[PDB]
Amino acid sequence: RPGGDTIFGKIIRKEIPAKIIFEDDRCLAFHDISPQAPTHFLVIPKKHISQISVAEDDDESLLGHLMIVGKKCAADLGLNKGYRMVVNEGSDGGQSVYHVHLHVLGGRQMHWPPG
Amino acid sequence: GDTIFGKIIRKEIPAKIIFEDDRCLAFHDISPQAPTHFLVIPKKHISQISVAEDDDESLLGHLMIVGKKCAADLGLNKGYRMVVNEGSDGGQSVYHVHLHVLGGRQMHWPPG
Ligand SMILES: Nc1nc2c(ncn2[C@@H]2O[C@H](COC(=O)NCCc3ccccc3)[C@@H](O)[C@H]2O)c(=O)[nH]1
Repeated sequence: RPGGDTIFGKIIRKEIPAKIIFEDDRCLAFHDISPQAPTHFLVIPKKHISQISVAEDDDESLLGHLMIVGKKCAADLGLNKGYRMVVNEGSDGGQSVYHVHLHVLGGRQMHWPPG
Repeated sequence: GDTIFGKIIRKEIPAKIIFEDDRCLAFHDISPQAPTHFLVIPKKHISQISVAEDDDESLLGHLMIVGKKCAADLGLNKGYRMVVNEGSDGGQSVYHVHLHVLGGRQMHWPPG
C-alpha cells in the first residue's frame, strides 16, 4: 500500500483519522495528537522515506516542499509571532515514527536549546 | 540588511567551515547546544523561512540533504535534530535562513 504501514502511511490513505490542514499530491499537513505547543502540526511526504538520513539526492524538492507547505500552513493558522520547525533523526534525535516528518510548533515562546 | 552570516559567507570573519558548494555553506555554531552543533545556510539571503518563495523549494531541500550528509561525515550515527526557527516565538537569532543540526547527545522533547 502506498505510503507504508506506519501510522503516517495509514493517515495518508485515510485509514486512520487525522485533523488535516492541507493536502496536495506530494505531502499532507495535519495536527499532532500530542501537541507540545498551542499549535503543533506535522508535514509529511506521501512518498514513504523512513528517515532523513536515507533521503535521496533527488528528494531535495520534496523535502523543501515540506518546509514551504509548513510555513504556508503556519501563516494560515495565524502564527504571526513565529514558530519552530523540527526534523528528528533516529534515536538521539527523538524519532519515534519512521516516516519522514516536519514538526511545526508555535503559539508560545519556544526556548533554547531546542531539546 | 546584512547579517553576521553574510560576513561568514563572504569570508570576512572566521568560522569553522564543514562544507561549501555554490549555493550553501555549513559551519559549526559558535554557541553550540550539543557536542555537535552546526548550521547549514543558503548563500542567497532569504531573511526567514516565512518569506521563502516557491522557487526556493529545492534550495531549502538542498540545505537538509547537505545537513544530513555533513551529520554522517561528523559521525552522528545515533541520530540528530534539524531545526529552523522563525520569528520571535521561534527564537530566530539571525535574520538569514539557517538550518540547525544538533547531535552527539540525547535530544529531548519538547524541542524547546
Ligand atoms: N495526528 C497524529 N499524530 C501522531 C499519531 N501518532 C503519533 N503522532 C505524532 O507523531 C510525532 C512523531 O514524532 C517523533 O517521532 N518524535 C517526537 C517525540 C515523540 C515520540 C513519541 C511520541 C510523541 C512524541 C509525535 O509528535 C506524535 O504525537 C497519530 O495517530 N495521529
